[PDB]
Amino acid sequence: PVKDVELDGRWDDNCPITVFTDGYLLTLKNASPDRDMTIRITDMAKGGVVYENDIPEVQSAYITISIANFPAEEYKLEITGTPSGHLTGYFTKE
Repeated sequence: PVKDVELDGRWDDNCPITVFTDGYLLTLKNASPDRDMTIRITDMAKGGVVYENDIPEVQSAYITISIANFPAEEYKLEITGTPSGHLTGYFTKE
């Protein structure tokens, strides 16, 4: 099956945001689109951001991200909402 990327944090107002990876595609789903979002992925070796995307509310239900050309490394995944909401998970690209 696909691999769950567990998320921890606070997403005010069951968490509607879930993430999985299926091979080298990461999929985010949001069961209750209701705010603008930002997704940021940061490598854990240098703390460099490899991906950042500001996603308007209307487009926030579903996002795919190819991790296929990220270096083999562990990454921090953050999903933040405006004005609030902040979820964090971690995944490893092999």
